Amino acid sequence: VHVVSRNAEGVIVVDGKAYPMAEELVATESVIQRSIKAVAKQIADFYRPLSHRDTHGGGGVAPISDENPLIIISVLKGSYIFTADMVRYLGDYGLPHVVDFLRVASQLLAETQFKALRGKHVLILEDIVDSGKTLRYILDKVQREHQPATLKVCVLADKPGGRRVTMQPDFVCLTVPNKYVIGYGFEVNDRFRCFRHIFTLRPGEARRYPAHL
Amino acid sequence: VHVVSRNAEGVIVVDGKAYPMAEELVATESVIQRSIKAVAKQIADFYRPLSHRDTHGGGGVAPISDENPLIIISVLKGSYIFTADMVRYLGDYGLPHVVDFLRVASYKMQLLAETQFKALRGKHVLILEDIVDSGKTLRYILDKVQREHQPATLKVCVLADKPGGRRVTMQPDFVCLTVPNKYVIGYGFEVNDRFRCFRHIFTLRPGEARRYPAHL
Ligand SMILES: O=c1[nH]cnc2c([C@@H]3N[C@H](COP(=O)(O)O)[C@@H](O)[C@H]3O)c[nH]c12
Ligand SMILES: O=c1[nH]cnc2c([C@@H]3N[C@H](COP(=O)(O)O)[C@@H](O)[C@H]3O)c[nH]c12
Repeated sequence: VHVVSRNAEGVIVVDGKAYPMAEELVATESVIQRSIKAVAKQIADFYRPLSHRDTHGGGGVAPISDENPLIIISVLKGSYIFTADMVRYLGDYGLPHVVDFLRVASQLLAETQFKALRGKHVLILEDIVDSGKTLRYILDKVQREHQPATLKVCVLADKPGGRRVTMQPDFVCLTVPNKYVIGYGFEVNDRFRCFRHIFTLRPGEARRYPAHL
Repeated sequence: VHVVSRNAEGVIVVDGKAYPMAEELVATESVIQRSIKAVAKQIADFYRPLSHRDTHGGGGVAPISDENPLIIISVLKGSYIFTADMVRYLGDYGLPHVVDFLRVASYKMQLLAETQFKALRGKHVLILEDIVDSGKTLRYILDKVQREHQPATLKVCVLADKPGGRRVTMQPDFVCLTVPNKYVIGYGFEVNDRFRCFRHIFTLRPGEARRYPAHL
């Protein structure tokens, strides 16, 4: 049970901690973790029956295994906390997998280092689908460079009211309101990512830290 | 609570799960998490009262704050799970901080991925790293960060210290756990990217080190 209240300044307090930058609470840690673990079970149940290119034993097709694991691509920097939690739940459910990272910014800043993804099942882990443009860019790049057998996306958050292009992730942990979200990886110039809960940001507060880090 | 035992095949079992690649258990999840949170308190207590360059007001110096946070550089890939947990404990203790990433590798050391932060001059910088073993990886990182960013101070926090592996002087400022002089796996520690998702840290059976020879 989380304790959620407001102090005399009208500021949201969760478990004794004040969040003056927040407009509303979206999800507590308990709700977020339960939602991630539920999707981890969906992911493990979906992939464990599948087979793909055998690079351990010299061809042809073999079951997903520790020898030929599911390939996971995590999008830095936003998905790193979500990924750390998800992979541990995937391990709990016994899904063989390995993780590489790509970094994008608003440009590709860092490329994946994995070089044998041809004919492999590949799952992208991303923080949020809002407009859909970021994931359309990533999916196109990953498909053209790696030629995977299949390419799917799991997002922590879906903001369905923000779409500008068609983008429907295969796995969604939580739905967020049509507002700027902060906490659990979600940032304002790298601030707020360490919050264990997700909140909506007070309007105009997205310009609070103008200085480039 | 955790139950650690061996099954009829002599294989380590933790909470009903078998780890046939493991020689010994080093630390359970509960011990690891307790250790990380304790260091988080040390880090917060150490940096909370300090001041450094003010880039928010373009001013001279100002306290560590959300306006001028502690700068954390996390070393990929091994430190990402440790970092995700540490930052949440650092937030619990109210330490203002931001995180960027660098990645290094050996062929001799070379940078695989650079940090994107460009205003670290006169700032307190903390490196988060998975393990100090020989010390060569961190000596390379510290020398590069120091010359290229010219921070006010540069310190290192490691999840693990393998004391007997040292070949160059390197004692991190903060150490969560001490490990035996053996190859460790779990909680970010890998064998060709396998085993990183384990919630516990184990030593590796020596015959398992070359189980996954194919490049990913
Ligand atoms: O509500 C939000 N809070 C915090 N970040 C974002 C983003 C960021 N923009 C990227 C996704 O963009 P989109 O789907 O709009 O192209 C995310 O990876 C985040 O970097 C969109 N919406 C949000
Ligand atoms: O026992 C170990 N288990 C898993 N990885 C390592 C490493 C890796 N080598 C790097 C640092 O080693 P060193 O201090 O010897 O230069 C770590 O960041 C790890 O990625 C050293 N020892 C170990």
